Amino acid sequence: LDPVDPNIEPWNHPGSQPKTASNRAHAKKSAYHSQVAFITKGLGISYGRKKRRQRRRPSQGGQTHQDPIPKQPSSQPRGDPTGPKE
Repeated sequence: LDPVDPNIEPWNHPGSQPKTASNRAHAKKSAYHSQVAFITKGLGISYGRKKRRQRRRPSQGGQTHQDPIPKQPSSQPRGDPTGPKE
């Protein structure tokens, strides 16, 4: 764990599943503030998060983040074609 930053940097949504949630709407948010398998296991449940564990809040690249840029897509509507976020 905590290799580069998270385990595999799974902070990238298709903009058509975790955002649309019509395809699932349950395991995505799974009642744990989301965060997926990032720098620590538990998925931000309560191991002792630090918020800056991403070290790339202002960095995306058509990544479609969730905790670092929940304010806006800032990459889907003007970068990678996620789905309906264009």
